[PDB]
Amino acid sequence: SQIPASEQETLVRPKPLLLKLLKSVGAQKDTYTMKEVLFYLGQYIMTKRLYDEKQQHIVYCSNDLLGDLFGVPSFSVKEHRKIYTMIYRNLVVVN
Ligand SMILES: CCOc1cccc(CN2[C@@H](C)[C@@H](N)[C@H](c3cccc(Cl)c3F)[C@]23C(=O)Nc2cc(Cl)ccc23)c1
Repeated sequence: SQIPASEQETLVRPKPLLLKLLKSVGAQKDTYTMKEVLFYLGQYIMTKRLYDEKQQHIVYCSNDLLGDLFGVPSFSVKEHRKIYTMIYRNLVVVN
């Protein structure tokens, strides 16, 4: 476990661009837990096929909404701390 369970439950308000990404996969509301935000971003990556099927551990997000939010062309899905950092820049923490 890389991310503490307490941190996973953190209530957050996504900024407009991340909120557009979430709404595109049916996420209706304005506040979530990070766990829920991570779930929906998971659905987004799977729905848009943002990976090589032979090498599924790397997400490629260049020229996509996700890369505009994250500020990277790609990233490893193993590095959870860096993924949390990139998500934190696109939201306001509530609690
Ligand atoms: C058939 C294709 O399958 C996939 C291909 C690539 C990615 C995924 C979705 N992944 C899985 C690999 C989870 N282990 C990974 C994950 C889960 C919890 C926390 C973090 Cl920090 C985390 F990274 C997660 C997820 O569930 N949400 C999410 C959001 C982002 Cl932005 C990046 C990665 C992920 C599925």
